[PDB]
Amino acid sequence: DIFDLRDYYSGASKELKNVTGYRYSKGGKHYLIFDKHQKFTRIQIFGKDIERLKTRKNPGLDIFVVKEAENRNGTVFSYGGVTKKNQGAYYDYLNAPKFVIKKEVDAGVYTHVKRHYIYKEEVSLKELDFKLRQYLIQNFDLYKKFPKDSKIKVIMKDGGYYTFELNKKLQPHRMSDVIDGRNIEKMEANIR
Ligand SMILES: CC(=O)N[C@@H]1[C@@H](O[C@@H]2O[C@@H](C)[C@@H](O)[C@@H](O)[C@@H]2O)[C@H](O[C@@H]2O[C@H](CO)[C@H](O)[C@H](O[C@]3(C(=O)O)C[C@H](O)[C@@H](NC(C)=O)[C@H]([C@H](O)[C@H](O)CO)O3)[C@H]2O)[C@@H](CO)O[C@H]1O
Repeated sequence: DIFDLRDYYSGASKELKNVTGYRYSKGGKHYLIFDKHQKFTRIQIFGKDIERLKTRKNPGLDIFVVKEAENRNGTVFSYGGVTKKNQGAYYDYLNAPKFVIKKEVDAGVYTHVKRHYIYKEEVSLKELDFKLRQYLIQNFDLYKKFPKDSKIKVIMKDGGYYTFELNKKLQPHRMSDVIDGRNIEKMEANIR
């Protein structure tokens, strides 16, 4: 339902920094597990990230967590969103691509130009998708109308791009994909 899609992207998320993930696999699924305050978080890993993490112990990770499920032990489950922590040390954002939002209005389309500040060298598609939708829900009335063919496009300096179709959740198998934050040129959204 459209309201479940909205409530997903309006919900809580957290960025965990410099954590050590332990790799394993069960039933043909691949995971990274970590612990904090005597509690576990299990992250499912997808795509070719499955062998970028090919060692048991993986220090120095950043994880973007969106709770998908939680059990009685309080173990939280989330999909993808694992990146390497920054090698640099920064005092402000490292890139500020324009976010060009074309919003349908009465009798036309109105283009708003915003910035989206990037603080990470390696950024997951999961994090960008989630944060950009949440911003559009809060500020540009995303999901107050049915989204139809609405999309977000992230365009890289070399001309490569990534597309987020707004009529459904980001596909789980894409939630491990990572891009270089320094190389994003611009982002576009067309909103109903
Ligand atoms: C069943 C399923 O979940 N399949 C996933 C693919 O999605 C399915 O097929 C596509 C063609 C659409 O019909 C989807 O609705 C459908 O679920 C998924 O394919 C990717 O889908 C997205 C849109 O959802 C998009 O079309 C992808 O194409 C690009 C893009 O615009 O994002 C094309 C770009 O040139 C390419 N960029 C670069 C630099 O290569 C990107 C990039 O590869 C991906 O964005 C990375 O995630 O893709 C289309 O590939 C497929 C791969 O993401 O995952 C399937 O599990």
